[PDB]
Amino acid sequence: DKKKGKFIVFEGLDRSGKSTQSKLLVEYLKNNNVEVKHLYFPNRETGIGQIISKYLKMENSMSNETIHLLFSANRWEHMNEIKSLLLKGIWVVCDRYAYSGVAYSSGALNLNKTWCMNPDQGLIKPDVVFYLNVPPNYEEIYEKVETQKKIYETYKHFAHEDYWINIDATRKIEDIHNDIVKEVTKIKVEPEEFNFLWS
Ligand SMILES: Cc1cn([C@@H]2C[C@H](O)[C@@H](CNC(=O)Nc3ccc([N+](=O)[O-])cc3)O2)c(=O)[nH]c1=O
Repeated sequence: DKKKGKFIVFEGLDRSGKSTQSKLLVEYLKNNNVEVKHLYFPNRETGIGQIISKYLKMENSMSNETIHLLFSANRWEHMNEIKSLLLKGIWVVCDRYAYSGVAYSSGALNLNKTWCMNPDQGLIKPDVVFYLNVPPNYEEIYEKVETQKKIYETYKHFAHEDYWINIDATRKIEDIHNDIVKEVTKIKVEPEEFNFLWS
């Protein structure tokens, strides 16, 4: 059966204003009587995300491949829920997804892009990705401007795709929000078949 709700993902560097923009969009949709669930990745839904939290805080040392696969497993454990919501007509707004998986691991950990993409192959594909673009310039494992710049580069792997909407996120919060709302209004309203990464 068809996907009735719409699925919006935010991407961007650590300091790009995703939680503010994703929150404002959720508010906006609820105010237009759209039913909507706000999700983010990584999260601590299960023991998998608890391990990810220790990694981010540098409490444990993990191999590149080990952590990369936990980040993907954290998404797969939400596919039943995301499929169910979208089937019912409930929208999903999600802060980070598989594109973070690929950009952070290939950029910061120098893992091969294709190897990074494989485990997320088959995830539900969003309707659109808003990339909050903030050039990095002058607590957590990847917080260090040179590492941010490496990840800024690997994020360009997706820059040419039809679903990828670049948003200049150096602008005023209100103007970024208005730009995002303008784009969301363009989304097709009718139900559609589910698509999957990396189609
Ligand atoms: C979903 C996903 C995310 N990531 C990285 C590591 C971490 O989970 C995230 C980057 N960290 C942040 O964006 N940190 C952050 C800290 C403070 C704020 N803030 O609002 O002040 C916002 C973001 O993105 C990653 O490496 N692989 C993944 O699959």
